[PDB]
Amino acid sequence: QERRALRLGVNGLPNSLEPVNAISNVGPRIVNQIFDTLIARDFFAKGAPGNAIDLVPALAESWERIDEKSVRFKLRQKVMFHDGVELTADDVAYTFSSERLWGPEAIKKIPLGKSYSLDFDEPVVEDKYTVTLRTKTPSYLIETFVASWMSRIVPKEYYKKLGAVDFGNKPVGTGPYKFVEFVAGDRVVLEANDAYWGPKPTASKITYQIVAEPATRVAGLISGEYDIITTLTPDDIQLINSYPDLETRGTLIENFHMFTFNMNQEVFKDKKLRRALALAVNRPIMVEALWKKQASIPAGFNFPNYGETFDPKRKAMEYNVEEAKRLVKESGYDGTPITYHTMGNYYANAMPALMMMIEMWKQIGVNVVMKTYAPGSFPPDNQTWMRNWSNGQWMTDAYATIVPEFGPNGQVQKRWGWKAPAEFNELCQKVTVLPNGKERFDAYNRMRDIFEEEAPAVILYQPYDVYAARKDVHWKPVSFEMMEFRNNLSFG
Ligand SMILES: *O[C@@H]1[C@@H](O)[C@@H](O[C@]2(CO)O[C@H](CO)[C@@H](O)[C@@H]2O)O[C@H](CO)[C@H]1O
Repeated sequence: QERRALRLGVNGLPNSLEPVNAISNVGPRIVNQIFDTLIARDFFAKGAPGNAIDLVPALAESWERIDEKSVRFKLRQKVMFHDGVELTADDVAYTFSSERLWGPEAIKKIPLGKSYSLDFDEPVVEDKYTVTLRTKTPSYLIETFVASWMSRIVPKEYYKKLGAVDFGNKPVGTGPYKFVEFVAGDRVVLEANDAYWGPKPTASKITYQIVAEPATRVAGLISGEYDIITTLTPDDIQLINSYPDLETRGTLIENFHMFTFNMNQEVFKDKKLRRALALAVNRPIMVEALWKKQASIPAGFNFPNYGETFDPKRKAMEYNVEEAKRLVKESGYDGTPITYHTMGNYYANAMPALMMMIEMWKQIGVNVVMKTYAPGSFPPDNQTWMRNWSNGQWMTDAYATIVPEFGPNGQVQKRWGWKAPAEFNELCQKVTVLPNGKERFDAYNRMRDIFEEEAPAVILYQPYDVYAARKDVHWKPVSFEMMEFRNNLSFG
C-alpha cells in the first residue's frame, strides 16, 4: 500500500514552469510544489483559517536586515535540489541576479522580471551558506519580496545549461514534489520528493489535468475522476454539497478581477470612454447575482493585506449611470461595437459577468461584444480592445500591484499604451524608496485617486475562490491564488 495519488481538475495551466514566468492564477499551485523560497508565509499560524500573515524561515534558517537597502540570509545546510545538487549561496545569488532576473539581458528570458523586481544591486555571496540581497536605492520591501512568488530559488548550473525556456519545460527545485511530465495545454504530473528538507510529501503523485469547462469539471468530481477541482462559482455550492461524500471549500483571496483596455486603440487613447464604461458597472448587483454575496468590492486599489498602507477610510468606487451617458456623448463614440476578449471561464464568472456588463453598457449607449479565445491562443495585441484580467496582491504593502503593473516601468504603460499623468509616475518613484509614514501613505492615496480618474483598468471585486473536494481528502484553501500542501494534505 503506497500513498494515494492526488488528481486535480483545474481551470488552466501555465505555458512554463519557470517560476517567475508561471506567475498567474494557474501557475503557483504547481510551482509552489516544485520550489521553495528563503522565507515562507504560514497561512495556518496559530490556528488561523488559511489567512494568517506570519512569515517563517524556509530555505533561509535566519535573516537580518543590515540597513535600508540590504538583508543578509543564513541558508539551511544540506538542502538538495531534485537532481542532487546541494543548495548554496551561489544558487540564491543567481536567482536574484542581473543575468537571470532584473538586468537588461533577462528581458527575453523573463519578460516581466525587471518590471516586477525591486531596484536590485547584485547579490553578495559571503560564503557557501551566506548571501546578502541588496537594492541600489532604499527599499523596505526586500523581506516581503523574498517571501513572494517572484523569489522561488532556482539551481544556477542546471538553469544556465538548459536556458529559461527548456528549464520551464523540465524544472528542478528543492520543493516537496518533483517534475515528471508536462503536456502543453493538457497536464502536469509531479511525484513525491522523499528527500525533502521540510514536512515530507503525503501524496505519491500529483496530476494537474486541465478541464476548461466548469460543468465538465463538476461532473468529473461527481463521477470520481478528480479528488479536488478548482475555480468554481458560488452557484455550484448547493449541488456539490448535496452529495454526502463531497464538499466545497472556499475563501476570499488576495486578488482582484478586473477589465482593462488596449490604450493603443484610438477609441481608448483618451480616458473619457474608459471612465464611461467604469461608471456604468453596478458591482453590487453582480456580487448578488453571480457570487451569492461572497465576493468583496474594494474601496479602490486598496486591500487589507497592504497593512500600514491599507486605507480603511476610503470611499467606494463611483457608480454614476447619468455621468457615464454624458461621457459617452462627449467622447464622440459613434456606436461601433467594441470587442471584449475572454478565455472562456478561466476566471470564475468571466462570461456571466461580461453578459451582465454588456447590458449595463447598452443602457449607456455603448455596444460591446464578447470574443472568446482558446487557452494558449491570446489574440494579437492590436486585435484586442477590452479584455479581462486579474492581479494577485503579492506583498504586505501597497507597492504591489499598482507599481509593478501600472507604474512607469510596467506593461500597462509600455505595452498597452496608458499615457499616465506625470504626477502618477513621480509618486510611483517616491513610494518605491520611502519608508512607511504619512508622506508615503498619502502618496498611495493620491495614486489611487488618479487611477480611478484615468481608468486604465476597472476593478470589479475580490473573488471568493471556490474549490470542491472529496471529504476523505483533507486540505484547506489559503487566501491566495495557490494551493498549499505542506502540513495541509492527508487522506482517509
Ligand atoms: O493572468 C494571465 C496572465 O498571467 C497571462 O498568462 C499566461 C500564463 O502562462 O502567461 C502567458 C504570457 O506570459 C499567457 O500566454 C498565458 O495564458 O495571460 C493570461 C491570458 O490573458 C492571463 O489571464
